[PDB]
Amino acid sequence: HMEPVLVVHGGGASCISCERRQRVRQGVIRAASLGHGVLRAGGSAVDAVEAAVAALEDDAEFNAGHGSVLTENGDVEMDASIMDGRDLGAGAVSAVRCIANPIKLARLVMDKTPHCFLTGQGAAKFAADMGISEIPGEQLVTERNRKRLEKERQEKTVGAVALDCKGNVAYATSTGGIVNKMTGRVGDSPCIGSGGYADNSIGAVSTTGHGESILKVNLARLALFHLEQGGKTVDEAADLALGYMKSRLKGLGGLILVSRTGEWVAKWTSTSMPWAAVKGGKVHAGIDLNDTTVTDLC
Amino acid sequence: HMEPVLVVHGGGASCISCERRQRVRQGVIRAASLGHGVLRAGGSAVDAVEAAVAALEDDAEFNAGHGSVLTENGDVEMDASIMDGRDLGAGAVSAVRCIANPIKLARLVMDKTPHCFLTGQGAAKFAADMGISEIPGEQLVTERNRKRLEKERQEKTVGAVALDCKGNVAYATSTGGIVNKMTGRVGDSPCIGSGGYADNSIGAVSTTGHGESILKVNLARLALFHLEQGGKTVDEAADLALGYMKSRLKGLGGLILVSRTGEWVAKWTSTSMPWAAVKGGKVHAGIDLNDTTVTDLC
Ligand SMILES: N[C@@H](CC(=O)O)C(=O)O
Ligand SMILES: N[C@@H](CC(=O)O)C(=O)O
Ligand code: NA
Ligand code: NA
Repeated sequence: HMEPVLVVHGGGASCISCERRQRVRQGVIRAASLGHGVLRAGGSAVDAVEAAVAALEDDAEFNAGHGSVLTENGDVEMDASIMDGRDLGAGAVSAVRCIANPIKLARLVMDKTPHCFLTGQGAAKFAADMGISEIPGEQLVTERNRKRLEKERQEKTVGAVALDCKGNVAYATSTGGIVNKMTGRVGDSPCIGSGGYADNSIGAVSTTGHGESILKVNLARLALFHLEQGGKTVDEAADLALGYMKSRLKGLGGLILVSRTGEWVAKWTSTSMPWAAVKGGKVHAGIDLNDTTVTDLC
Repeated sequence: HMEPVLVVHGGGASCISCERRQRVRQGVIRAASLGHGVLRAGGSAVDAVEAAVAALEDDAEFNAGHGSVLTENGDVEMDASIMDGRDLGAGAVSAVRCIANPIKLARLVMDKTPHCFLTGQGAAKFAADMGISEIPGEQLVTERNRKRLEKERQEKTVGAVALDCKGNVAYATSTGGIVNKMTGRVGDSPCIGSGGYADNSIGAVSTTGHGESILKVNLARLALFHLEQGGKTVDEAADLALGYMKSRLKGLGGLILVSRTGEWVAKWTSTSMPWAAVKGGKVHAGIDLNDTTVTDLC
């Protein structure tokens, strides 16, 4: 009968703008609030992370769902994955077009098919089978992302992790990818062990950053490798994982980690990663390393 | 200069016939000699796994390339992945249709793009960009696989590791999937850490078996985790990884492992798994526990 925890992240970045910045803070707080409210109410770890990531999908400030970056086609292709710590259940979708909430489709892949990963037109056909509508792809496009893709041609992720009241853990990750990706490019976010991992015997991670690197070191399984070795903190394990990515590959990013026991951290190696957690009636939140707030829950 | 090594596997099942069993053994032996002849000539670990995996794709007796199993729609959809132990270079393709050699596409993903993983139509557009030609899909279909699909719709993989002369390690895995899979179903094969892993600091692995289980435990990455911990032979590291997958998930499968020092093992918890290894002047081969033969290299 354990003390619930939920942690969310809003994606490793560089400098965040002005008006944009209070609102990003506001977003993670509201998604992690919601996911925690799911847990207080007695719902599962899996329920909480889906809810949190689904709100950060619908939120246009974040690169997942609505708000997703564009491919070299000026097109939205999204990846996402969810896992259950109890029995290792998993669900994931890659290169999905015209679906407002991939994390939901992914959880449907988990509960309703004997598989863990569907891609492209097959995940589209499945969305229909599940009774999910496609939306016009223009709906997911914000004008800021057209200018990002214009620039990236001219010149030169959200997640949550939860411990529920019965002690189960789970993670969820959802992305638009990296701006100007080739068509049908798949990052780490739909990939079990890279975009996140969940196992009740250790804990749960959700990662963000340069996807190819995350893939190559199995970043999420790696934080947990370090944590399952006996005498390390979640905070240490996070940094060793992320250290190995930076130093081995020049790969920056971040993750969020919650342990079997309720411990949690949000670490990043890139310039910033908006995050928030909820535990024991307080809500924590930050973007840079030096704006951490605490505040009594609502 | 290290003594080069090369192992291949032909995937594990419930049973194999007797007319096509001598022919299965011949197949893994030939792909192994082919790949190992590349290493003897000064080709890279990566050259040799592409070459052996590509031969096995072309050998119609194996569920990869020509001879790939059928999805629910009686169609062929293929996955493959390849990895460079030296810099963690990786390349992958999922849900690939009408291409003769999915492993060679995956390698062109590694060397020719800034990405690691392409899927579906994106993989296809990348193939046309590379000069590769679609084939009609009927010619990857065997009659054996038309009848499996029906046997399953009524009632109810290949890979390689190398250590080259300069001591680089690598793997390649290619499959047609599992019979009667959902369109767009992605298995462990194109997934780094699950279908295989290669890291010069440890060794390289290629897996086969229950795809969903393989991904949930990150089976290749795990084999290698035990091995990097110390106190373990390659034999033990693979018993534990596979023993865990089976104890935690009832998932059965196999792997081929080669450590950075030249020691290799082939290991399965399925009834059988075809494999061959070449090292020095001798060729090892087998399917079941009591049928390992060691013969002078030709
Ligand atoms: N991991 C994401 C990008 C990010 O984390 O911001 C991807 O490569 O698909
Ligand atoms: N691992 C393969 C199946 C096998 O190896 O037999 C897949 O599920 O895609
Ligand atoms: Na969003
Ligand atoms: Na074949």
